[PDB]
Amino acid sequence: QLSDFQRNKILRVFNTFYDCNHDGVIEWDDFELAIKKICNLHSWPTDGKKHNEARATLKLIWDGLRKYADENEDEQVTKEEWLKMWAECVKSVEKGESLPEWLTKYMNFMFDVNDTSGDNIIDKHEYSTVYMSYGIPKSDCDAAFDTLSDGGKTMVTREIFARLWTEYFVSNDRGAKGNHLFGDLKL
Ligand SMILES: [Ca+2]
Ligand SMILES: [Ca+2]
Ligand SMILES: [Ca+2]
Repeated sequence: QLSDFQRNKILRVFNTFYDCNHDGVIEWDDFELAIKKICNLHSWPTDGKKHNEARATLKLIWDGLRKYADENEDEQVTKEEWLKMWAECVKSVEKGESLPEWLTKYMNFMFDVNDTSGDNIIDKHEYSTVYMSYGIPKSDCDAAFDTLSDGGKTMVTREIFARLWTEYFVSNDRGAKGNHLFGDLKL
């Protein structure tokens, strides 16, 4: 099974990042709210291009996640269904396999949502602008970002972000840089 460390990293992403309306389950409703929060954050127009593409990509993510995790087909994913699914993805990745396509889509969507300047690099102000809207404090965004970029030695490109992403969800190493991808963790 998942270690405490892995389980707790996985539950945080559930509670802090996927369950937008904080009712304790993930549903299409949570994706609709995520889109409005991003529109408000970055001032995107409703039914404009950015808005429409985000909606189309989020449907595909929700569809993948529902197919993977929604055991009882009630169109809602509970924390139990999430962890049940995650325990398999982690073993799966450990046996040389990919992470699910919906999860890779969500990783690329988030990189895009961070990199507002479109230069293929997340900078520290862009990183804190997104993560703060999820309730991550400024000091924990800056500490995470110092770790993720090696104190500015490493440019946090799409590919670097991708590798750090996989590390967050699957690593049981308390030293892995990707542990901090969603805000500084005290370990
Ligand atoms: Ca919810
Ligand atoms: Ca369900
Ligand atoms: Ca940028």
